[PDB]
Amino acid sequence: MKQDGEEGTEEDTEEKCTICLSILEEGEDVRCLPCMHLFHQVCVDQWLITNKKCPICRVDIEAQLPSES
Ligand SMILES: [Zn+2]
Ligand SMILES: [Zn+2]
Repeated sequence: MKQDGEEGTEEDTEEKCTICLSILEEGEDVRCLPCMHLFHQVCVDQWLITNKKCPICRVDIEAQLPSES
């Protein structure tokens, strides 16, 4: 069908899925975690269920870090 790529500077914060190792295209309801990383909403919503630790940073995020309601 179609493909896309990247354009910008990216150090180590917001680039591609790393929980699953895939991509994050804009337009979907993705999620950002405060552990300087973002992944598919489902991916975080599973990695915090079956696990409890930042995929890259490996510090236990414990959840409830950012405000929720
Ligand atoms: Zn993912
Ligand atoms: Zn992180």
